[PDB]
Amino acid sequence: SGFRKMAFPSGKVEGCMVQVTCGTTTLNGLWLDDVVYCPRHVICTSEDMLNPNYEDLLIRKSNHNFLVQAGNVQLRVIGHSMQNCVLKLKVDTANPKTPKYKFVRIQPGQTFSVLACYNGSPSGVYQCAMRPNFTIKGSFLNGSCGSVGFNIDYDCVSFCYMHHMELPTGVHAGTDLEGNFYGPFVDRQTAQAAGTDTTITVNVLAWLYAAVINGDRWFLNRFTTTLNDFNLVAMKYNYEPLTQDHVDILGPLSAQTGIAVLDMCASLKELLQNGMNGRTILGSALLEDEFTPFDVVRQCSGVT
Amino acid sequence: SGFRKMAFPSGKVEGCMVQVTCGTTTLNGLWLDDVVYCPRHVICTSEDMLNPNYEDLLIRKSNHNFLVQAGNVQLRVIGHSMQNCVLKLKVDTANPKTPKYKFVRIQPGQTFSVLACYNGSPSGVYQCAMRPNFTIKGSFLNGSCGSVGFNIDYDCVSFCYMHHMELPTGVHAGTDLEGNFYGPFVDRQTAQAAGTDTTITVNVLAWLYAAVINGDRWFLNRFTTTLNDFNLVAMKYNYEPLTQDHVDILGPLSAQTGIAVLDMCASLKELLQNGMNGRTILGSALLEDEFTPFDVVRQCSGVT
Ligand SMILES: *C(=O)c1cccc2[nH]ccc12
Ligand SMILES: *C(=O)c1cccc2[nH]ccc12
Repeated sequence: SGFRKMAFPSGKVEGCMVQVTCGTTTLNGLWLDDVVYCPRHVICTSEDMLNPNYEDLLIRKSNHNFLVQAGNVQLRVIGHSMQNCVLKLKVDTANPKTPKYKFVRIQPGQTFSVLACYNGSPSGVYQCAMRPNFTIKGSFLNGSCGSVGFNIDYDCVSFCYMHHMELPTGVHAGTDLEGNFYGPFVDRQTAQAAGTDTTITVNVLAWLYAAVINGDRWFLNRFTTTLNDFNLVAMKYNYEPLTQDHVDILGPLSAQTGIAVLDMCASLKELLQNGMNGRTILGSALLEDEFTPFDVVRQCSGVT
Repeated sequence: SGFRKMAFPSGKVEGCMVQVTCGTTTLNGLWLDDVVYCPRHVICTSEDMLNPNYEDLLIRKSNHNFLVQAGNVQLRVIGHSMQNCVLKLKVDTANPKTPKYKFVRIQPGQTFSVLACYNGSPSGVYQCAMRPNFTIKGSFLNGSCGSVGFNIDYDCVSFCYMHHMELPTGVHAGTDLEGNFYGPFVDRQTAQAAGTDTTITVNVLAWLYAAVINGDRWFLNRFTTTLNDFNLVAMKYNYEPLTQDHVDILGPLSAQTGIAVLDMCASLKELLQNGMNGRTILGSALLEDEFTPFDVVRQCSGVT
């Protein structure tokens, strides 16, 4: 028993991290097969970031200008191209540590692990969720750009995120591995305000199921609700509307605990309306929303 | 910016995990050089755990009874010995993935990462603290025994914990890598109640400094306090007494923020006395105590 904000083992990703330098800018790159993926803003100076013309800036760069280092060994760059907001640096050597991998574009509410890196070296790993406003609440300092988000299914690493920037509000924006930003964000230093950060209702419910499975049951009540009634309360508290798809996804957790999804929604409704009254759930004093129903099943069953 | 409960990159430890089976019991082992370390309760049946005589149970076991598997390859056991509550299985092959390592016995209040494993396979990584009552609040299911806790300093892995058991209260107990339990716990299925789980005051203060560094400042007040006055409040709230050693350890954080340690203690005192009033600090609605002052500096500076 016990329930923790758990990240995937980072080893498969650690073997892919490299350092990319272009001019005076150093960030991280992801080396998979004979391609190194990195944010295209590696070609910018802090001054260029105000209004950069990436195509024009890239014309002044040749293969020899991208310095790619894996550990202490230099990789030879034999090609470069820009795909959306990422650069693809073709190198002459396939990464021998390349795991089985996929590039996936995740939906808001889905979780992933981040391997924070600096100078191609890993500093730490933590679990994130893509927020409904397409930002992530990470831990990234200057030099962390190019650090990636991923999920692991047995031996396959699904890369879903690459770090690009911090908004003036302290939240983070990045792209999928095709270089398309999540949300409306652009790789420019301009007024980019994030929209409403709503709570991921289905994840909160999944975490309430995890609480019951791990012994915390004080919040269970004698009530039930309907999807429409619950959603009226969810609207009031800036929670995402719960759908029948969400109810269906919570089916296995409902089956394991014997608590019907709508009964758990009524517990959640009372928790939103009355608060925790100084109590905690799974060591938290707020309703946690960065565990998907898949994460709860995975952690509660011990999938490796 | 941004502050997360971050674990160390787990790759160096992933390469050390193996599966150990003895009879019908399968748990994890740690393969370092030509020795595999695992909990001695691998030789027990669930029935033996009530009152096990480990020396007598071990007499009935030979080298060929300990099945050690690294991935899908079988390791040959050429010796076995019991050191305290761990078994040391000498194998004929040195682990080629052995990192630079140390075995350290940590003090209560210190943090470490845990690589949860099942059948020698990693499932996830999370950050823990050794509680003042010598338990850890982990996420461990049956089969996770032998999963280890560690810290990393550049290329050296300092192993500090090996998982052995869950107390009837849902908290976890384990040993250092010499097989000595943290706290008064024994590898027996008996009434083992944990003592008072006090809050790690110096860690809470370090996390308050992290909050100020990352933009959350609402809790800063116009007050100061003394070590003795603060400790009277800390006693009342089951917080560990703050010492001058703790103040000294917070020196670099005090210097970086310009907030004197005792002024931060006065903010903490007001937070204990008045609560959060429905507000949050670094996305938490309670005072976080599983970040040491070293963790805060490390994460805020980006050490790899
Ligand atoms: C990313 O790593 C990044 C973003 C902004 C500024 C900066 N300087 C160096 C690297 C960066
Ligand atoms: C540890 O992994 C462990 C503890 C208690 C019970 C159990 N059965 C198999 C393995 C275990």
